[PDB]
Amino acid sequence: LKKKYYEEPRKGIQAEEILQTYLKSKESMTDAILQTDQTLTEKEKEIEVE
Amino acid sequence: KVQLPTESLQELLDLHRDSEREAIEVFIRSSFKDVDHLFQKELAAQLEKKRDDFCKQNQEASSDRCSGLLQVIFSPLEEEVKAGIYSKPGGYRLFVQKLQDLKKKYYEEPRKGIQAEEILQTYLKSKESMTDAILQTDQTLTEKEKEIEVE
Repeated sequence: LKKKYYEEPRKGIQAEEILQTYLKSKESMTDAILQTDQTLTEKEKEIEVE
Repeated sequence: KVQLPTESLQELLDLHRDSEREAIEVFIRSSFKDVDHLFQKELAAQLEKKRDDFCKQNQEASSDRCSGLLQVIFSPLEEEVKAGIYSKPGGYRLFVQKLQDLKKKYYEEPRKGIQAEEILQTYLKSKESMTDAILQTDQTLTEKEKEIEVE
């Protein structure tokens, strides 16, 4: 989706700054998905070990 | 008389109206034979343009101050999420309680100005995905603990 955003024309001078501000706003969502993945992966590993 | 951000739009408008009236009185005392009131219309247009500038600058100053304040107040909570403090059974409930306590703290802070609610709502909406990720992690861990206890 970042690659798709780069391909779009007529973004103007704030293209990078707005994208970086947006990506930074989604770091918490990324981290929450990571914690959920790790917790589920550990639970699957325990289920397989059991 | 104007110090930004102003708490209400109304206080800023009243200060503008008083200063505008005094400026019109200064003009009336130093003008004569204003054909078609052309100079008076020019003055009114200049005063309207200044009203719009100062209202915009107040919106910006209020937004920036509130955005910085939310970063200060909720920066520990964001770091606590990154460190996985809420990644445990019942951790979502603790995150929601801490989020409510920090909103209460943000409300107590003075000199937020007219964008206080709008900036806070925009910030809270940006953290819904983080809230949901913590909830999914809590549910998954709580189910795993329940299976471990059942086993």
